[PDB]
Amino acid sequence: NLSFTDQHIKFWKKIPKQKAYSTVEQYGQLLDYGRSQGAFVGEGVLPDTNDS
Amino acid sequence: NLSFTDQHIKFWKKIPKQKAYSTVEQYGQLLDYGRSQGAFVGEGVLPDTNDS
Repeated sequence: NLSFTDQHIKFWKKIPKQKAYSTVEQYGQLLDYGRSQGAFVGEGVLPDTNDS
Repeated sequence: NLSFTDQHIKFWKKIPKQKAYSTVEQYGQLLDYGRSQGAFVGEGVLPDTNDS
C-alpha cells in the first residue's frame, strides 16, 4: 500500500458524536442576561424592569 | 449559555468591605506636618511657630 490508512484520520475521531432523531435538529441559546439600562434608582423608588 | 458566569467577577470579590451605619460616612486625614520653613534658628532666638 502506497496510500494513507485509518491512523491518518484525526478530526473525525475527535469530534463528539450524538444521535439524531430527525432531519431537523433544534437547540436553544442564551445570549444576554438583560438590557444595559442603568442600575441606580434613588431612595424608595421602584426600579425599572428588564428582560433577557 | 453564551455569556459570562460567576467566576468572571474579580474586582467585586477582592476589594475589602466594611459595614455602614448611615447614609453619610465621615473620616479624617492628615495632609502634612507643617509648612516649609527654616529649621535653623540661631543661639538664643525663639523659633517660629508652626502647625500641621
